[PDB]
Amino acid sequence: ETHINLKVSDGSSEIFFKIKKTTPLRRLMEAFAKRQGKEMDSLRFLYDGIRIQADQTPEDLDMEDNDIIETHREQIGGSGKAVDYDTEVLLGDGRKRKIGEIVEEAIKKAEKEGKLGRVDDGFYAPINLELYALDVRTLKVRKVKADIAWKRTTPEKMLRIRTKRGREIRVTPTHPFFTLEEGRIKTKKAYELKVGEKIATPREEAPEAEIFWDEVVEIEEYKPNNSWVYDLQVPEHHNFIANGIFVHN
Repeated sequence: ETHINLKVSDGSSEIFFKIKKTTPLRRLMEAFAKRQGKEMDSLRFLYDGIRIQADQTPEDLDMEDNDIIETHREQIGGSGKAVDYDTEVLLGDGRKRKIGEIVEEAIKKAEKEGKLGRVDDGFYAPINLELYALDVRTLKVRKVKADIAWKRTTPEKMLRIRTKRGREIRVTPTHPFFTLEEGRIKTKKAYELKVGEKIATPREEAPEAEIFWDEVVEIEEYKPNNSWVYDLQVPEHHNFIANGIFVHN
């Protein structure tokens, strides 16, 4: 047998193509893209781990049949609350760990088991992580638990925010923070923040610590290159301490 039929899937959408092993896959993915209603480079085609490039064939990537090419949507419109891989999450035991390591670990543990979740723009995985977060009614630092780890495609632009105190985080343009208007603590999306506006941080990264309202001094829009962004979902309080800042889900 020479010709090979792969299943191309965005998690939801699955289309079966059969092509011969010498064919470049340029038009397989161009066809799938048009079937999805978008042009080819708003999508990401992945075999096992590494991302394909258009001018490759089945044999040079060691293909089999019923093999799958997973596609991930490039976010147009931001809309995907998440943060940079290196964002240091503050664990419930006091230590700090980059959220990307946390999420990738959770993802391969979910994959070795049978509960890795897939969405068109990435993956999620069950987790049970004790974090430090802001108590939305006590307004002091508390312990919480995250149940879902999230790994999504990088948006077309991201925002790096740095505060007068010297805290700095790289987040998607929609990622919300805590603000204070008239005595209201509200949440504001990142792109809504203005230079000089104060966002909530922990005064110390210790339990029962109160809020330090930190003046935002730098807001930088930039084209990223990191390929994946990450987040943690924490029920009830919907936030956690990352890079010394209260980041809201």
